[PDB]
Parts: sequence; structure tokens; C-alpha cells
Amino acid sequence: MHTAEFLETEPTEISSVLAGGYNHPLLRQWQSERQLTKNMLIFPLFISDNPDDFTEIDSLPNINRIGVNRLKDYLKPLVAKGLRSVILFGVPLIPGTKDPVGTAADDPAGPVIQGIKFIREYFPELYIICDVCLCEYTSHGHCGVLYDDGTINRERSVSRLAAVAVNYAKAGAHCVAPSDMIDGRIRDIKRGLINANLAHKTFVLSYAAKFSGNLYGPFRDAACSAPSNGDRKCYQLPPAGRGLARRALERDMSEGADGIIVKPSTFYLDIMRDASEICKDLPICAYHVSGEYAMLHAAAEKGVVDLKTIAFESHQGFLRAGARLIITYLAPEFLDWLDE
Amino acid sequence: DDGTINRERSVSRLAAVAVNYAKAGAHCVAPSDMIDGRIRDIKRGLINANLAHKTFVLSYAAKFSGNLYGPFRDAACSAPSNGDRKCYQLPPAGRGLARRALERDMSEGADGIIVKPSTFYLDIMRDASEICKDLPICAYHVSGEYA
Amino acid sequence: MHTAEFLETEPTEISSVLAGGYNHPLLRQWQSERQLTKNMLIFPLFISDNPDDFTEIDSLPNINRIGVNRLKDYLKPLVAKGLRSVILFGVPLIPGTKDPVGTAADDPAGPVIQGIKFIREYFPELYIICDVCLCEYTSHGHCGVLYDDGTINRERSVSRLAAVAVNYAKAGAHCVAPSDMIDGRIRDIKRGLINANLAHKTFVLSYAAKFSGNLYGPFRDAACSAPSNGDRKCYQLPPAGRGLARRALERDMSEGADGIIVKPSTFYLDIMRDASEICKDLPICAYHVSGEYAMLHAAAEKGVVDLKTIAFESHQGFLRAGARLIITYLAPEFLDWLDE
Amino acid sequence: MHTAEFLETEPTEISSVLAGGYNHPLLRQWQSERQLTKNMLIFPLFISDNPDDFTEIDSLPNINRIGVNRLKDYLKPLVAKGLRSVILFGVPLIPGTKDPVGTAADDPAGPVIQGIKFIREYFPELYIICDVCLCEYTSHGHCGVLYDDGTINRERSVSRLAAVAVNYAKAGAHCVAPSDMIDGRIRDIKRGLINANLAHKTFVLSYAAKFSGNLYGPFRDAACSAPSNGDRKCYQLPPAGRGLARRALERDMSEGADGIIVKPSTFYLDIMRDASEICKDLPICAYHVSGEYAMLHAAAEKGVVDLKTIAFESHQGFLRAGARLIITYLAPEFLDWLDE
Ligand SMILES: NCc1[nH]cc(CCC(=O)O)c1CC(=O)O
Ligand SMILES: NCc1[nH]cc(CCC(=O)O)c1CC(=O)O
Ligand SMILES: NCc1[nH]cc(CCC(=O)O)c1CC(=O)O
Ligand SMILES: NCc1[nH]cc(CCC(=O)O)c1CC(=O)O
Ligand SMILES: [Zn+2]
Ligand SMILES: [Zn+2]
Ligand SMILES: [Zn+2]
Repeated sequence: MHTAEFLETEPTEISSVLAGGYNHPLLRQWQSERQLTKNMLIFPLFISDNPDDFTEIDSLPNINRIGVNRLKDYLKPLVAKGLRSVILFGVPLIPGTKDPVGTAADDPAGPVIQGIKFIREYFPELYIICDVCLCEYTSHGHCGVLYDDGTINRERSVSRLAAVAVNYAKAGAHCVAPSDMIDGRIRDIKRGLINANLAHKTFVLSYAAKFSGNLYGPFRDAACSAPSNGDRKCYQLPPAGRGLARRALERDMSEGADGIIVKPSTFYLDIMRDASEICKDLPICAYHVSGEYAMLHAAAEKGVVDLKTIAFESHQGFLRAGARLIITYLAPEFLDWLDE
Repeated sequence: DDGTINRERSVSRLAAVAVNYAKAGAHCVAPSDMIDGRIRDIKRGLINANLAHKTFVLSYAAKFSGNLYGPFRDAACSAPSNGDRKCYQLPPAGRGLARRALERDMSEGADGIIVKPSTFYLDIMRDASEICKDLPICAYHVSGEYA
Repeated sequence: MHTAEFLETEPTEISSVLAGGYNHPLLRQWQSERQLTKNMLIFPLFISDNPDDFTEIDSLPNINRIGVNRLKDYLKPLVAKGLRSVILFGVPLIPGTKDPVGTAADDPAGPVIQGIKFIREYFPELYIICDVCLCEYTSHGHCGVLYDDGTINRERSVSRLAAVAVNYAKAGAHCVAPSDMIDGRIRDIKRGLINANLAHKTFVLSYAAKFSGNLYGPFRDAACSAPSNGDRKCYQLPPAGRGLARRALERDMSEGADGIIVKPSTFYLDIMRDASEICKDLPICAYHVSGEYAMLHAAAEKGVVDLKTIAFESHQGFLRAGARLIITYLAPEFLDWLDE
Repeated sequence: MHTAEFLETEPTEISSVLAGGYNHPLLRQWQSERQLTKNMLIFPLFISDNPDDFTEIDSLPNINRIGVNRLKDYLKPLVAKGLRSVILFGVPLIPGTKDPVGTAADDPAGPVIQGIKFIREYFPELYIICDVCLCEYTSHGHCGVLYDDGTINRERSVSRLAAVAVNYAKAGAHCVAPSDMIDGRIRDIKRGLINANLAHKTFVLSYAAKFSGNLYGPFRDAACSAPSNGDRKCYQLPPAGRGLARRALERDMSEGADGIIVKPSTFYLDIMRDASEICKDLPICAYHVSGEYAMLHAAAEKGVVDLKTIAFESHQGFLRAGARLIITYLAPEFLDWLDE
């Protein structure tokens, strides 16, 4: 008869015993290197050039394209729930706005600057972050100014990007986040802020590690910033490029970045860990991209996972990997969940 | 009797099982129990059975508790009863414990280590690549991630 | 009677047991830090100024000096077998071509640029690397412009080398590999590419660690680039110079190199390991030189070793030492071997 | 007309200039981390059980199988030339000597112990090293005692190996070098020496990093120690196994090794470098194996390289990689070369 066999054992080694550290709910909280708080949440906003807008973005569950006149009523509850910061994304829909040099990017009458002014007035305590790029304002849909061949033109690009960033800061943005990924733009932006006497009041949140991938889909729907005549594989880091990512982190830090953003998040947790070592003295931010966000929702609907559970798991993962800030579309949910 | 894991009896039983699989012909054994010090007993068992030189010990050194093991419980019908595995599997926020578990398993004889889940724990894989730099690291794309 | 003695033993220590990790064929593959793939192979090419050339190089078994008109038929099978990249070497044979400043180096009608144009046209998917130096175009046979005393003239040399490199890139080369070993040439080449607006499309593969030795023989036959009035012991690193090699690696990296090459390979595996630590974020390439290559062939003929076996052993050694790319004359063989 | 182009240059950067450190012959010597001296050379000896032997080993140029009665006249000149140490290898040719447990390994009447006694008497100042293994004394040709299945039997093996090592030391060997590569043999050998009260006088030179390869050929001819019924791929490290090699080095050191040997040499220079970091406080020895040695000779005959030149280059390479001792068949040559 097959019976249960038990091998002869040796006395337990103290070094084997780890269980004493997480056998209680409170202990699992104590084991966390960083605890998730409401003030680490950064909610993205898609401001449209139509002040009465409030359009739902198909590929982005529960997220819409808001116009200035609908901002107050939208923000009120969130701010009351503890929202401390937002990241602005402009979505100029009016025809004849987009061009080869992203002129509309810093248009004072544009959605971004209009949004900055509104928020600084209606929600003076909110921290305003502005994404800096040309992709949503270029006729070609690329992040910077191009060469006749269609390839990125570094010099003209960073020159234009620096202007945009300084202009947002001039309008009142507390922080600028260049997501272009073009070589040396951080240095030009920092120098520009210095020359404009705004470097002491403007936080530079660089998307130091932004990889190219299949997770930016839904975003291209909410802001209509899709490439034309190719992909961003030449500026955004290759998914397998750890060395380049590490070099980009060191570069951006050396160029003046006050903090860095890792995008995507979950799919690049190892890069977040690398960043926490290289940029140990700077705040690291995780960006839970549209694709990752939409992926969780899809899986949830399919019953593969539980929304709240996986959201907490994924977000706690960012903190474990070293991040202390999080840009997520789940901000509204967390402002609630963190209360309980 | 209280329902809590019994380390001694557990590793004693697990070691027997692992050695038996190797005796049957398995080239490698991967303990996914996550119970304190099972790697040492399994390695010692293989040594005593004269199979340690032919059996690769692939330890699930870093196995976190989470919401991604669902589908697996359907394919093998191995779902907990009267509680969860939160007392043996590492807490999602537990980086320190994970690092300590990696060092422990390595020191106990593991020939390679497995990180589970994968995608949701890429940072732990990176930690493992430094701590267990001389050993092969394996990623386990779990049912939940796959689904 | 002498009998076999067995000392009293103690229970086996777990820390002693390593055998569990490599007792199976698959395991020995899992133990490899990097696995050899077809796309890591870089095949050198010796383009002659005689379009109908196809001369065999005595000291270089199975290797010849090809002319443009024989390139198509030579490359076809290789590319079909998986060849992804080649490294061009010009061998201008026409008299009155060589001079004191290597004028012919970037001659648009020369073998290198002619080769670039041909390949970009007939094999558009092939990655083109060009070795950058003056040794094969100078009347004196040295790597750079000389002083009246015969000693290397840094300034004029790097100035000329930078021009050559930019010109190859202008012709269409995807990557440039300066093998001159002259102080600070990487910086001038990078700056030159920047000024020519080609730095974003040109990979700079620096021969950061190139030692002087007895293994470059056969090469001097295939390209006729032998020194005149001395040796290269003043620019190429001394075989015992580890400190200088480490300093050269850091220097080249800091000067803009995108990747580095270690030459020779087998005889300098320790330097490859040093490079994998210093230049951890950059791709490291091993160059299996003519002497090493010819040495394996000789030993094989003598029956000392087996060609295929030692080739795999030596090449796997490069990967073990940290390289992820390999320039070897055995490329054709590997394109076959890797299939089985 | 194509003219030589010279790009505009910037003032030379001090950090680019490395040339000032190796522009003179003496400087290239100063750049060496370690200089090659006669006392670092260890000459191998193949003692036969036929006292009047002096047979030439085909696959091993200029090397023979010597009997005790021919040892004096062979050693005299070498010792006079500066030879300070030798490594003994036994080659029992008498029939019925080899068996399943390598009984003859420590046979007092065997070549090794007979050699130790002779040398200690005729050349009292010579340092005697003995290779420790069973391969040359087993009927199966393997390094240790086997299981019925043909697989290595760790326990019985190290038990037998420890006895052999202690016996050689008892006979008068100053140092023992276990080249078996069987898990934990160093610990048993050290413990055995301790129990025999010889640990304070016996240097344990472990072949901590011994890889399996295609370079041990000629050796199997000089000592007739070739495997039977398989290869040594289960005990000797796989060529791609850097992790295992590093673990083996740490293990052997922790087990009592006083020094370590890296075999092969040239083909494993990166491992020598790894060893120089892990075993920084212990002397590292490079073993220029028969295959590597025969390879140099073959290439030399083929005119691919110059014997003396490549020998110096390869041997200086060991020192560069971190070794301070060298076991080489070129010892006789170096005892001459180092004089000039
Ligand atoms: N330069 C645009 C930008 N800045 C931030 C991410 C958006 C992240 C998301 O998809 O939610 C993107 C889109 C892109 O890179 O294509
Ligand atoms: N001890 C069971 C075991 N071993 C491997 C994973 C399966 C991974 C998967 O879900 O695909 C599980 C399930 C569990 O931990 O609940
Ligand atoms: N600057 C020429 C150059 N670039 C690459 C190596 C060729 C490597 C080989 O010999 O195969 C050489 C020859 C030299 O340094 O003498
Ligand atoms: N255990 C035998 C032993 N000890 C040293 C090397 C000899 C090195 C040489 O080939 O010169 C060998 C041979 C082997 O490993 O097959
Ligand atoms: Zn953009
Ligand atoms: Zn040259
Ligand atoms: Zn042996």
C-alpha cells in the first residue's frame, strides 16, 4: 500500500525561518518599503479646445476629453477626495491647428495654457504638471520637428520643446514633463527655465525611461496623437534595451531632471528598480499607461482578476520597485479605496 | 490542528516527494510550496539518495501571493480551504523578504531560481539577477498573467 | 600488499555540490550567460579596386579579395543563410593611390564607398559596418598622419579620420569602426557626425581595446596594410597593458562610442571581461583576428584540435567573457553550424 | 579631383591623451601589472614506471616520458638554468596496474612517489607539486570512483582522492594539486592533511576552475589517461559556465585551497580575471595545456606566428589576467629567454 513517506530531518536552521515576519496583516504592511498614500497619485487630464466638451474616450474606460467649462464640476469632487496633482494633456480638435513645428503646442489660447490658468484660479492648491511634447500638435504626429527624410531633427526639436516647456511654466505650470524622448532635450529645457528665471520654481519631471511598445494604444484615441509615416521606434527605447535605459536615466539626471518617470510601469518594473539605484536621490514616478490600465479592465470584465485587487497589487508593485509617485487613470478609484 | 502550516512535517514530506520524483526519473525538481527551509531538506534528501549530482533543484525562491493564480486553480483544482496562502507566499510589497528568501534558497542548495509571478514582479527578477548572479533565473508567466 | 586506502569522510556539505546544475546537455545550455545566435555574427569583406577581383589570400584560408562585380553572387548565399552584417575593408591596388594623408580612404570611386553603394542597393537589409583607418591608404602604411620624425600626428590624424568616417556614413554606412587607436579620435568622429547630422543614424563601434601583437599577420596580406619604418607599438596597446586598456575603454565610452570592440579576442578574454564591467551598458564585440583564425586552422590540420569544436569553444568563450557581437572569418561556417 | 578632407578640430582634451604612458620600451614594462620571472614557472613531468624510460610523446613536441634513472641528467641543466618547481604526473605502464579504484595512484613503488623520493634527494631545493587524480590509474579512465551506472561516486571518490593526496605529502610532496574536479574534494583533502599533521607544510593548489574542452588531447597521449564509456562533461565545467566557475572558485577557497589553478589558460583568460577578484588573497596559477601548447607549435610551423613571440604574448597574457604562477611546457625555453 502506498503510504506517505517522511524523510529524516535535521533541527530547523534559524536562517531558514522567515515566517515570523509576515504572519499578521499589520506585518505585511510593515514589510512594505513604502506605503501608498493619496498624495502620491497624479491624475491625467485631456483638455479639449472645445470648452463645453465632455466626450468619452472609447479605448479609455471611465475617462473623457474635458473642456474648460466642464473642469470645475469634474475636479471639485476629486479634490475634495484628496487629489493633490494632475498632469495636463492638450487635445486641440479645431482644424488647421496642427502643423510641422507644433506651433499650437504653446498657444496661449490652447487647451493646455487655458487649463493651467483655470486650475490656478479655481483650484489654487492643486499641483499642475504639464506633459511636454509636439506629437499632439504636429501634422505628422511625431514627438519632434522632422527632417525632410522623415527622421527626427534633434536641434530644432529640443529648441522647440524647450520653448514650449518654458511657456507652460510662464503660464503657471508648477512642473514640466517632457515625454518626447529626444536626445538632450532635458538640458535645453533646464537652460531655458534658467534664462526665464523659472528654474527655482519649476520641477522638471523627465520621462527618462520611456520604452516603445504595444501599450500606448488607448492614449492615441484620447489625444489623437498617432504617428504618421512610421513608428517611434527610433526615439523611444527598445523593450530589450536595458543599457540604453540606464544611460538615459543617468543622462537626464545629469541634465537637470528633478525627478524621473518610468513608462510603461508594470511591464517595466525592473527598469524602475534600476532607476531607484541610479537616481537614488531623486523621486521616481511610475506611469500606468492606457494599455496597462485598459488591460486590467479587460481582464476584470473577463473575470480573470478583480479590479480593486489587481489595481492595488500593480500599484503596490510600483512602490516596491522604488517609485514614490504614480500617474494613473485609477486615481479616482484610489481616492476612495485609500479611505477604507 | 489550528490550520497553520507545520514546517517540520511539511518539509519532511516535501523532501520525500521530491526525491521520489527524481527516483522515478525526473531530471529536475521545483518546490513551489514556499515553506521555510524546504530547499535544504530536499537537497539533503537527494544527497542521501545519491541523486544530487543528477538532479537540478529549481526553487521557487520568490513566489508572491496575489490575484494572478486563478486559472491555475481550475486546471489542477488546487485551491485553498479555510484561508489563503498569505502566510507562506510572500506579500506583494515584501521586497526585503523576497531578497532574503533568494539568498536563503541559494545557500540551501538551489541550482536555479524561479520568480513567480513574472511581469508583475520584474523588479524582483532584477534583484534576483544580482543576488543569484551565478545561477540561472527563471520567469514563470502565471495563468493569471497569461489569461 | 598495496591496497586502496579510503580516508574517513564527513557528511557531504550542500555548499560543495555543484553537479546538480550541469549533468544534462540542456543544462549546459542554461548555464550559458549568453547563447550564440546568427545575428551576432559580423563577416569581414575585403573589397578590391578591381571590380572583377576574386583573389585568394594565402595567409587567410577560405577568404578572398572581392571586387564589386563579384559581390552579388558571393553575398547571396550567405544572406540567405542568415547573414545580418558585414565589415568593410578596402584594398586599393591601383598604383599611385596611396599617399601621406590617405587621400584615397574616402575616395567615392574607391572600393569601400563603391561597396557601400552596391550593398545598400542589392542587399538593403544587410547592416553595413566600415572599418575606419588610413593604414591601407597611406604610403607609409601607418594608421594615421605622421610627423617628419615618423611619429604619429594626433591632431592631423583624428582630423583626417573624422572626415573619412563621416564620408562613409554619408555614402550610406550604418556604422563606423575606427581601428586606428589614436588618442581621442572617437570624440572628433562623433562631433563630425553630429555636425553632418548623421549621429542619430550612425553607430560608432570603437576599437577601444586594440593590442599590439603577433596575431595580425594574415591580415596584412589580404589588405596589404603593413607598417613601414617601424611598428604600431606606439599606438596599439602593449599586451601587458591592462591599466591603459581600461583607461582606453572609459575614454572611448565617454567620447561617444555606442559599442566597443576588443581585438584580439581569445588572447584577450580578460580584457573583454574588464570591458563588460566598465562598458556594461554598451554592446561589446569580439574580433577573431586573422592570426587567431589561421592558428585554429593550422592546429586543426595538424590534428591538434577539431575545427568545428574549437571554433565553437573559442566563440562561446567570447560570449562567456561578456561579448554579444562577434566579427569572425568563421561566419560562413557558423551560418551552417547554427542550423543544426 | 578627390582631395584629402580634414574636419575642423577642437583643442585636444587631456583625458584623451594616453600615449604619454607607453611611447618607450621601458614604459611598456612599467605598464605591466606583473613581470614574468623564472620563479613563476612550473614544469610538468611525466614519470613512467620504467626507470630507464625516455620516450617521446608524439602529440607533445619536445616532451617525453621519463623514468627515474633518467631524471637526474634531465633535471640538472634545467635546475641550473633556474627551474624552481615541477608538477608530477605518473604514467604506470606495467600491465595489471590499473583498476576500478585507482589503487596504484599512491603505490609507494609507483612513478609518482618514486619520483618524489628521487627529487627530494637529488634536487633538495626544487619545489615538488603532485597532480592528484585517479584518471591515470583507473581501468575506466575517469577521474574518480564510479557508480555501477558509470556516473561519478562523490563520496567514495573524494575519500580515495584525499588518501592519495595525503600519501603524496607523506612521501615528501610539498604541494598537492587535485585536478579531478569532483564536488568537495578540497575539503576532504585539507581535513586529511590536518589529521596527518601535514596541513602546515602542504600547499593545496586546487584546480578550482577546470573546464571541459578540445584542448586536452596531447595530454591523453603522454599519460594515457583517456575516458572510457563517455566524457568528463559531467565533472569538468562547461565552456560557457561562468557562474559555475565562479561558484567553484569560492567553494574551493572556502574549503581550504591555498592557491588555485585555471585550466585551460589562454582560452579562459576571463575566468583568470574573475579568479583574481574572487580569490584576490590567494596566488592564481595558469595552466598552459597540451592543446594550447601544441596549437602554438603548429601555428608556428605553419608560419602563422613566431614561437618565441607568441609564447611571450600568451604567457604575459596570463600575468595580465591576474596569474602569478604558470604551469607550462615552455618552461625550458623561458629559462633561456628570460636570461636575455
Ligand atoms: N508623447 C506623448 C505621450 N506622453 C505620455 C504617453 C501617454 C501614456 C499613455 O498611453 O497613457 C504618451 C503617448 C506616446 O508615447 O505615444
Ligand atoms: N503550489 C502550486 C503552484 N505551483 C506553481 C503555481 C502555478 C502558477 C500558475 O498559476 O500558472 C502554483 C499555484 C499556486 O501557487 O497557487
Ligand atoms: N587598422 C587596421 C586593422 N583593423 C582591424 C585589424 C584587422 C584584424 C585582423 O588581423 O584580422 C587591423 C589590422 C592591424 O591592426 O594591423
Ligand atoms: N586529471 C588529469 C589532468 N590534470 C591536468 C590536465 C592536463 C593538462 C594538459 O592537457 O596539459 C589533465 C588532463 C585532463 O583533464 O583530461
Ligand atoms: Zn510625444
Ligand atoms: Zn590601421
Ligand atoms: Zn583526472
